Amino acid sequence: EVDDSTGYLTSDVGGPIQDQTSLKAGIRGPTLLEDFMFRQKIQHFDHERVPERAVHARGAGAHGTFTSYADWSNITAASFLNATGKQTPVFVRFSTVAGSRGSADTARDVHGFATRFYTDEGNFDIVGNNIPVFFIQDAIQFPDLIHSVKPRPDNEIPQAATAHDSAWDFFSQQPSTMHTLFWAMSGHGIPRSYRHMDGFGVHTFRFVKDDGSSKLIKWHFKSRQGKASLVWEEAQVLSGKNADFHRQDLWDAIESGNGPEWDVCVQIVDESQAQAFGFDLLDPTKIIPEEYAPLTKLGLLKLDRNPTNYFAETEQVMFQPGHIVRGIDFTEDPLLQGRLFSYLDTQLNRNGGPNFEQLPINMPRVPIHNNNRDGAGQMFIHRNKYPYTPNTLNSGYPRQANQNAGRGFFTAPGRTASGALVREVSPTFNDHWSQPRLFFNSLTPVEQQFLVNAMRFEISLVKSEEVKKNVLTQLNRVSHDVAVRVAAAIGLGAPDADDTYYHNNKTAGVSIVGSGPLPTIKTLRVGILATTSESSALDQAAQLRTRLEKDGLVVTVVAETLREGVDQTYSTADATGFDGVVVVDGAAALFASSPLFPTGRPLQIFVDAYRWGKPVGVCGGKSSEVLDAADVPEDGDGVYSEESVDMFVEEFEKGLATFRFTDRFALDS
Amino acid sequence: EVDDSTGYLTSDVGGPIQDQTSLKAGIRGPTLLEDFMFRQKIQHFDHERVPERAVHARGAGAHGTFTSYADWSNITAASFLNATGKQTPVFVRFSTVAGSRGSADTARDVHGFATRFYTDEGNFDIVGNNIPVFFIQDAIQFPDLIHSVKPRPDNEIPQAATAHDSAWDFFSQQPSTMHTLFWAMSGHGIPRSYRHMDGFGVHTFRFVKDDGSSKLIKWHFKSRQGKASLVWEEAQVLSGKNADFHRQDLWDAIESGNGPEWDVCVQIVDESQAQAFGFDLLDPTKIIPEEYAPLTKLGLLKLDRNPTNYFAETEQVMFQPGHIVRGIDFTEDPLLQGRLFSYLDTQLNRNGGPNFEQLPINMPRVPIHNNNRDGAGQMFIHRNKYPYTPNTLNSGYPRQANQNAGRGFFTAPGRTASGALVREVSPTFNDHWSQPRLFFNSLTPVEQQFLVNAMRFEISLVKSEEVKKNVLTQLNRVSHDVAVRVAAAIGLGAPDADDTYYHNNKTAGVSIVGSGPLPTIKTLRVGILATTSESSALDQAAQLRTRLEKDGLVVTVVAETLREGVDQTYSTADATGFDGVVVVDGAAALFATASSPLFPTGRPLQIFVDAYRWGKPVGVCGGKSSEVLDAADVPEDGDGVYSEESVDMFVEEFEKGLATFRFTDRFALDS
Amino acid sequence: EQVMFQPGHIVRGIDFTEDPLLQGRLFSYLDTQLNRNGGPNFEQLPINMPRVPIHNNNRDGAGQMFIHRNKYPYTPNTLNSGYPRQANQNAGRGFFTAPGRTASGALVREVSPTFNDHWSQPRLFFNSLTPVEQQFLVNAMRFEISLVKSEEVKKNVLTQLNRVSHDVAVRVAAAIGLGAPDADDTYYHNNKTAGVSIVGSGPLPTIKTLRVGILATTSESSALDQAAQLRTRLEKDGLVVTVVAETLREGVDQTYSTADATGFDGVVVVDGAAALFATASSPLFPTGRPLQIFVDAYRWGKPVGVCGGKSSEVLDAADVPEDGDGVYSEESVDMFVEEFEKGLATFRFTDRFALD
Ligand code: HDD
Ligand code: HDD
Ligand SMILES: *[C@@H]1O[C@H](CO)[C@@H](O[C@@H]2O[C@H](CO)[C@@H](O)[C@H](O)[C@H]2NC(C)=O)[C@H](O)[C@H]1NC(C)=O
Ligand SMILES: *[C@@H]1O[C@H](CO)[C@@H](O[C@@H]2O[C@H](CO)[C@@H](O)[C@H](O)[C@H]2NC(C)=O)[C@H](O)[C@H]1NC(C)=O
Ligand SMILES: *[C@@H]1O[C@H](CO)[C@@H](O[C@@H]2O[C@H](CO)[C@@H](O)[C@H](O)[C@H]2NC(C)=O)[C@H](O)[C@H]1NC(C)=O
Ligand SMILES: *[C@@H]1O[C@H](CO)[C@@H](O[C@@H]2O[C@H](CO)[C@@H](O)[C@H](O)[C@H]2NC(C)=O)[C@H](O)[C@H]1NC(C)=O
Ligand SMILES: *[C@@H]1O[C@H](CO)[C@@H](O[C@@H]2O[C@H](CO)[C@@H](O)[C@H](O)[C@H]2NC(C)=O)[C@H](O)[C@H]1NC(C)=O
Ligand SMILES: *[C@@H]1O[C@H](CO)[C@@H](O)[C@H](O)[C@H]1NC(C)=O
Ligand SMILES: [Ca+2]
Repeated sequence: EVDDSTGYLTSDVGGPIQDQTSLKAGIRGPTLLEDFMFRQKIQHFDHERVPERAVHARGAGAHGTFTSYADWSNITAASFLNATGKQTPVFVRFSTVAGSRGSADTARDVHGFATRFYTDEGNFDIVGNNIPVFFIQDAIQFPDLIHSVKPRPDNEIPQAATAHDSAWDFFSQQPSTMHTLFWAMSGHGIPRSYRHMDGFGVHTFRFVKDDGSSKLIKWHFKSRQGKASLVWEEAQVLSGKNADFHRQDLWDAIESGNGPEWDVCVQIVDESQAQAFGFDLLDPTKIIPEEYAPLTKLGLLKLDRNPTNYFAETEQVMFQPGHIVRGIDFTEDPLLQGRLFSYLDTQLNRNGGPNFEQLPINMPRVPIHNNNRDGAGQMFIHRNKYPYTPNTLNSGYPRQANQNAGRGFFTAPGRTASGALVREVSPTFNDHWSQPRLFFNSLTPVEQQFLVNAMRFEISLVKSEEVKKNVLTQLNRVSHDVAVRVAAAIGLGAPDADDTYYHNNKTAGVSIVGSGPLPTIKTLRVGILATTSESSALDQAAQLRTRLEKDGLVVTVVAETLREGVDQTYSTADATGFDGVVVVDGAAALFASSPLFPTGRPLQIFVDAYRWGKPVGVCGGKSSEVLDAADVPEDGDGVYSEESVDMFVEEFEKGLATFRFTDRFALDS
Repeated sequence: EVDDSTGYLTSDVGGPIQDQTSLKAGIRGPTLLEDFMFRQKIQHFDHERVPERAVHARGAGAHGTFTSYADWSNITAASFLNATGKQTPVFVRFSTVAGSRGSADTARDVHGFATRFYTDEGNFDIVGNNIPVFFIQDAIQFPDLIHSVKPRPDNEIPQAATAHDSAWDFFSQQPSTMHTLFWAMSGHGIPRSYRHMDGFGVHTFRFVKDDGSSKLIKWHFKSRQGKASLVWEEAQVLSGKNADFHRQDLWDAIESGNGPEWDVCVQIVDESQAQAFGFDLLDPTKIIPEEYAPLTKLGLLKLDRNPTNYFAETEQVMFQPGHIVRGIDFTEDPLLQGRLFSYLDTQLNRNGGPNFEQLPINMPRVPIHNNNRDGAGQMFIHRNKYPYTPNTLNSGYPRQANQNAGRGFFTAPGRTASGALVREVSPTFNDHWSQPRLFFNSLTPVEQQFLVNAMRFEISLVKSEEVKKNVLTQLNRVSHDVAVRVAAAIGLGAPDADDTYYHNNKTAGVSIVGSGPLPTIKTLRVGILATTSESSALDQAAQLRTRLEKDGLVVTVVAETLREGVDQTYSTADATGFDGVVVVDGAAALFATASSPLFPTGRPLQIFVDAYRWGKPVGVCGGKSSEVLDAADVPEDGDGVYSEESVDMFVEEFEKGLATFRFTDRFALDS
Repeated sequence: EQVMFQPGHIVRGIDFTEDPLLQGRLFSYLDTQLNRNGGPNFEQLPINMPRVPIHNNNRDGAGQMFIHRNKYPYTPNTLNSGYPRQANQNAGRGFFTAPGRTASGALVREVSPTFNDHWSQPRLFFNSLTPVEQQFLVNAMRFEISLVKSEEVKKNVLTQLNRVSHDVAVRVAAAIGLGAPDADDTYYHNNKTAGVSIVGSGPLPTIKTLRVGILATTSESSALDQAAQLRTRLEKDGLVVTVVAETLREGVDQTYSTADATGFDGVVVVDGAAALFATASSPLFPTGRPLQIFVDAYRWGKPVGVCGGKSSEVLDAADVPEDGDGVYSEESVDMFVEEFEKGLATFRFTDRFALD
């Protein structure tokens, strides 16, 4: 870390200098080439940018730690997992997928959840998503997926969105994508925060024990903050009002001592069970339903420290699935296999040089011993002048590490191969439709409506008639009902039911809206709509504040202008900034124009909050009546009307836990 | 151009190949290192991105042409300007300033307007903004301005916005910024499209004649589509609903044969007049008011062709003020001076190598003769095997070009220097406040309110009390009234009036809302809110369509679901998508506690009410039209509100509202 | 400088094998061009471009020189009618892996036992060289091993050499003053193979472009006339001729100052220059240079000769044996060339090199 809280400005080589005026040939003359102060400064500036990540360009990171719950030697040789209470430092970066680095956090997308464990046996990365399955079955297809999903190559439109022809052309032609597509079209596409989503490794990996035996595994990072998601119409506004929402949220949660947590869990099954669940475990488009393999809690992951310099830490972190440790191994998942190549190659693009692992954020916490040399930006000075193997002149050091010496990584010895070299897809990968259906069946009826609505939204933006038809064809193979309801919005006849893959199986744990109340409401945001006219209004506010802040909530008092007790103005305020909204009684005048905010804003905030399914309430005497003026039903679920401050809070806090009031949304017929 | 409409897939060296399945050791086996089809394709993918521009990362471009109105030999030796009707190909890129790639078009920012003329005497670049003055007086300060304005370096927040502590800390400590700050806080910060804004060179340059004499100049690109801007509350929504608004607009205008146009104009003054206007002309924080130097129309710029590949053309274009031609020269503007270094250096970052001028979009349209050799990505094979001067072995070729031979570029010979080498600011640069005031005085009273409101918005998001006070201090030096009104929103006492720079001077042409109606309404967007219940509703729509489309407008018919005659659904619709909004009579049911599973609650009315509140021409067309408005709470008699039965008379009335564009009577003023 | 080769640059008709060296190469040559070119579009350099059209979905990258018309660069698409099409064995003449190729067993980081004989083939190679060639090889090894500072390393080198040939180990060990270890005959044998010998591959099939230096002088007017006549003959047979003298002038290509034996395949002294080869010095070239060139040429095994009357005697002064193989003594210009040209074809006269 470099401290600049005191001292005189120096060049990068420590020579004291100024940087405020150019060296000129006369007070009104031209600038001089010999002005080294100018050029060193501007050169640095001109070269500040690096290429954004090819995918997941928009994201944010935090430091934390992982704690093991046990000695897991019975399932894996992995050292960071070899003792109860063992702590390993971590760094995590969350992201969206499609958008470039300045795009909104709250676009509809799949989300990245990438974790580095700086273990005492090397860095170990789990590079996953908030959705357990992926669009495609072979890495070689990744540029096709990503080209079709990103903006059109002629005009670069649209940013951060699947709502255009190419995306759906691809989805409709590459049916493997149905499963992920359904997830992304659910609320999983628009989480309330990084903290309210899970992480998944997606691929099956292997645990490997010192004796050489292997089990097949799936990583799950379960959120201890519960699952929550925005509603579309809300997300769209939020993208404009606050592109930085998710990163703001994570930053704040950590500043206030509410670091988010996850249980790091696995599903463990046998090599013999590769095809025992009615799909191939090498297929990254499938889940093992919890019904057939329960989760084992391995340890706790917690984030509790923000970075100091975003660029130096978050922007420069370079994850790789290739960062593997003794005790884990890969599987023959053709998607995973390709990823191994990509992540090592791409860092050359980003770093401009081969020494990227020497950046502080990428360095390990243990010594490095190898014969890698030179390259641009070489930061070490190697003492071993015989960097070859085998050597005698350095006494055969460094020594080869493997299964039986030096705790080397080793491939699971059980793994075997047979048959011809082929560029052909396994027939076992052919069912693209059942699991999407399983997924859809497992959502609450409102969740289903939302998903249909998300699909109606996007497909209606697809200009091409032929593509729309091909979309309906694919959707229909998952559910006729879905096809029918989606088709209705774009004015086409859904094709005739095809029941090859229809079924009524459900799975637990994939639903957001059906996952019951939040286990905590700490850090949720409450907006209090007040006024500077009635002296009573601000007193009501102040009292609500003390009560609510006591329960870990984040409170904002809104008024026409700022002053003691007021956090922000009606001008800068919006419903998307709050998880629940409270009008204090004394502000009724405002809800029934001003040069200090746009017309109708105070009521707009409240009405929006209500329509998006948020806990809304009026606190005070004439509360009975402020609602009929607002057109909000007094008896309605999650609408709160009370005089007793202590009782209002108590009631409201139950609404914040329910989080979304789903009775306010129309269903199909 | 590379065609891929037919054929089999090939590697980059032309070997026919496949790219859909990896090569595996057995059908359920691991992928093989020897799979070159895989690796070549993924390597390419892994290396697609290049660093975004250090500033102006978010932008869009188009191809067009420039036509000269005359032989301008009397003022400049510049060849692209030497004949009536002379045609030079151009490429233009517009942009914001602070946002990264992917940030919304409709953030509040200064805007870039960068023009390449591919002249028959070399490439000539005018790299300017939609605002005629800049924040700072010395290029060496650029990183300070930019650091403070971009996201905070600890958490990278907020994207594309000056609404945070550091920016205002900077503005308040660096008063030179007041002028540009006022412009950015006006509607100039949020133009309706790239087409509805002007371009300015900002700096004073020199025109130079073959005899060696020079005049001082200022470039102005005046928009033939007129000036128009969004209102804040609308821009915020738009940023979410359509980050791509400006680029979609420009793309569309060009596809439909409505290429935007600008008059390329200059102010021309004498070297003797450097300090004759009460400010130094080397100061990029000042304008020459039109009152003291009228504009001369030099020629016409028109954009009429979209690029084929965005990355290859728009992303790769690399502008440079250093791209100068015979007939123009620089001035000692310490901001311009530094720019010269930066734009050449930064392309190394962006291109990763020194041969960036060899990219098709950066190539000139004339031959190249010099001794530059090698470098990564060298695309030429040079025949001259004696690339030094002086040589005899290539008969002294290429020959030196200068004033008197080969039509060489040459520095204005009049230019002189004297005094000491100094890192000192000229005292003539010291008035940071008069011109901002001049600018403010020149805006309509509503425009002034909007500007106060923009400042109220931002300053209220500045967390630090001290910084807020210093902002008020600076604002006060421009106008006590402004300070008072702004201070009111953040609950502080404006400091006591300081009249050193107060005055009542006005200047013409800087006002948007006061620039009268638009000269054309072609390409403006009209949304027609209909329904699929009443068969009458869609028929009303269809008839409005034929009538409105005939006048060059872009028409969207909105209903619950899609079908013949319906362009989009209520679900995907929003007021920000339209310049005016029309409800057809037969849809009254939808605007009256009714809900649908096909769109969010209250959407149809929300669109209309939004349109009205943002100052747009709104109307109901049909019989019961009188009554649909009272339900909507929109005043029937109000300016730009339209109520008629006669389709022909409705259009005629509505089209007048579109030209007025914004109805300013709906916005509250201070007291 | 910019040409960038790749074994991955393969065509329909050829395929790789499971050679663990070849396999790795495939990765390395694609990766390294990123280093050299600084960017992913190296195949767009003129020298690396193919002569046929390119159809694929690769896009962007720094230094992108194309402007692609296909705005749907993904597969599968319908929006560009499923183009470009997949090419394979049965369509579009696609590359394809040999279908016979199969795999079996475990994933292993182990060396095949079939790779374990490191010594027979070197021996085969050595046995197939002429005895002088063998001496030269021993001598190269003597040269290098004696520059190896470490005693232990020298011993380990002898160990390995010995396993190929005890003779070789003994001869090499002689120069570095160590005892070769005891014969180990596991891989010894007397098999020979054809075509791996240079010195034993008989005369050259052509002598066109070989370089002949003619050592003359500007004192005797006769010397330059002899030269000029040798030139016309020799140049007629496609040789490249350099006439060397003290200074330049018409008919002289280079000076003794800039001249050296390494610059010539054979060397001829014209009779009229005898004075130069006999304690005589000049400020125009270093002491002894003219003779040094000749003596060097002879000692390196090159065809050397004197052309003229007093040719019999210039050699005894030079200490070059008149009767020696590839030494040429004649008065008749036509018969000198004819004899010399045979020496040029033999190229190296191996009888001048001592054996063990
Ligand atoms: C072979 C191509 C390829 C394929 C099939 C995938 N990825 Fe990837 N991924 C990349 C190639 C890639 C990359 C282009 O190499 C990136 C971009 C920046 C980087 O360092 O790696 C990357 C970025 C990246 C990031 C951002 C890391 C960060 O925050 O810096 C995450 C979280 C993932 N990926 C996760 C996945 C998951 C869960 C996949 C499905 C199993 C997946 N990727 C398939
Ligand atoms: C000393 C540094 C410096 C200063 C004082 C300025 N600029 Fe700049 N500008 C750059 C350094 C720079 C740059 C970093 O070199 C850029 C970024 C990307 C590029 O190629 O050049 C650039 C980009 C850039 C672009 C984008 C062109 C495109 O679309 O590719 C425009 C329109 C401008 N500038 C205009 C201006 C104006 C009107 C200025 C005030 C008079 C100005 N710049 C001051
Ligand atoms: C591997 O060892 C761990 C270490 O205790 C086992 O975890 C415990 O399992 C028993 C049930 O078998 C429970 O009563 C404990 O509460 C578990 N503790 C924890 C922290 O999980 C684990 O079961 C063993 N697994 C196998 C496959 O042998
Ligand atoms: C858990 O973690 C580390 C894995 O390296 C182990 O501690 C190491 O143990 C070996 C002894 O075999 C030492 O040579 C290393 O130097 C130790 N390293 C550190 C960092 O302490 C430990 O053995 C493992 N525990 C179990 C129960 O397997
Ligand atoms: C729906 O659920 C049933 C019940 O588990 C599944 O049928 C079983 O599948 C497993 C795995 O293939 C088999 O071992 C059993 O023989 C089946 N059991 C019974 C009781 O029928 C079925 O596979 C599921 N279908 C889908 C499409 O998910
Ligand atoms: C430079 O020459 C041009 C060439 O015509 C002059 O422009 C015209 O000026 C005349 C006479 O005042 C006007 O009637 C026209 O409006 C101009 N024509 C066009 C097409 O612009 C210009 O005035 C000359 N300027 C100077 C300083 O000599
Ligand atoms: C306008 O500019 C063009 C470009 O310089 C001039 O045409 C050139 O004239 C020179 C002679 O001075 C010729 O050698 C070139 O062949 C011409 N260039 C081209 C591209 O054709 C033209 O003469 C200029 N007109 C005036 C009035 O100066
Ligand atoms: C204001 O305008 C008048 C007339 O243009 C001019 O004389 C005066 O100097 C101006 N003063 C300032 C401060 O702009
Ligand atoms: Ca580079």
